[PDB]
Amino acid sequence: MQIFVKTLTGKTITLEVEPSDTIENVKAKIQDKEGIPPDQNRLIFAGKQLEDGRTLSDYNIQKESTLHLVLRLRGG
Repeated sequence: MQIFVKTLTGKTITLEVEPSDTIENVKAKIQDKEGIPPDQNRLIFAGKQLEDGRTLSDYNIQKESTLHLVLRLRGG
């Protein structure tokens, strides 16, 4: 079970996860392959905003899925 994630730089990531992997783990894995702190970053899938406490199956995320990474800023 691997997934893909599109960063705000336009890069594509590839990671090994499981149907019972929490968003907290999946969001840590992305920091290992790209330099992104847990600031100005939030994981999204098909527009469904994701956060910690839940797992891939709760959010109904299947294998070889492509997720998005987004932020919010008022100083620009």
